[PDB]
Amino acid sequence: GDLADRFAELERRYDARLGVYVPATGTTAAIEYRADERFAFCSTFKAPLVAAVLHQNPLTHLDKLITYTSDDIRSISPVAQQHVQTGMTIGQLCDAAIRYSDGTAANLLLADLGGPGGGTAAFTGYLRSLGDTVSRLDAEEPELNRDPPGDERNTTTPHAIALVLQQLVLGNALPPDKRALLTDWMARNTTGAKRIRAGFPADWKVIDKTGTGDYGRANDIAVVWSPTGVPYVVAVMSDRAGGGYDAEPREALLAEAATCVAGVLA
Ligand SMILES: *C(=O)/C=C/N[C@@H](C(=O)O)C(C)(C)S(=O)O
Repeated sequence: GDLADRFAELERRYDARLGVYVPATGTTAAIEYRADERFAFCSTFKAPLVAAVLHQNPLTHLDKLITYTSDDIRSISPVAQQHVQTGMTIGQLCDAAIRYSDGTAANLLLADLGGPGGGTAAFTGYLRSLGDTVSRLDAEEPELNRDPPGDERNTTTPHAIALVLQQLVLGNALPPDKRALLTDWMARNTTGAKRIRAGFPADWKVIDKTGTGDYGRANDIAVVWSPTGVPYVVAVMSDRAGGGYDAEPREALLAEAATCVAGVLA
């Protein structure tokens, strides 16, 4: 048969555009579907953002206390809005940014990278350093989730983001100790149970970072491990450009796409 047909059938059924990339491995071919089309990052950028902060600092930096006010809560911040009085360490912010997709935490981590545009230029530079000539981040939370479909700002490609995550989690872009921190935060993500996780059998490990936004945007990037401990990177991205800015994102589309991918990999 042809996996591409079955992805196209998902697009028809969900009235959505779907993007998939699984890098080839020692024993498997790549899986690609619209893998070089652009899709908005949404909150999926927070995994490589945490990697950028890790990369650029000794681990003692994770204890640096960042202070902020209620006026800094400008996006959905489940953790940060309950710590305005005490503030949050860079480590706590990393934790929140990944595991709770904390917007304010992401904005504070961007500010930590520093430079023009509140850290957005710095973030894009980190991606360039990892060989990503495609992806760009141009806005903070929450604006980065809400560009129209035709806007290249704040976009990546399944192919590009997959190769970034491969390096970070399974490669040598980070030293082992920084890598383990990123891996753990993603492994204990709380937002992802209905996406790639829901497409893989329960004896597979899944670590992930979700993203959600306007025009029906639903993304998930994961690293999965087979029951024998063989790893693969899975990037799935979707949107519904024809359904209006308020089109409903479809978690089940990512879960079904992931099921298709598990069938190939198992
Ligand atoms: C991260 O992926 C997304 C954060 N926020 C978005 C979401 O759908 O959760 C929005 C579009 C609501 S954000 O307020 O722009």
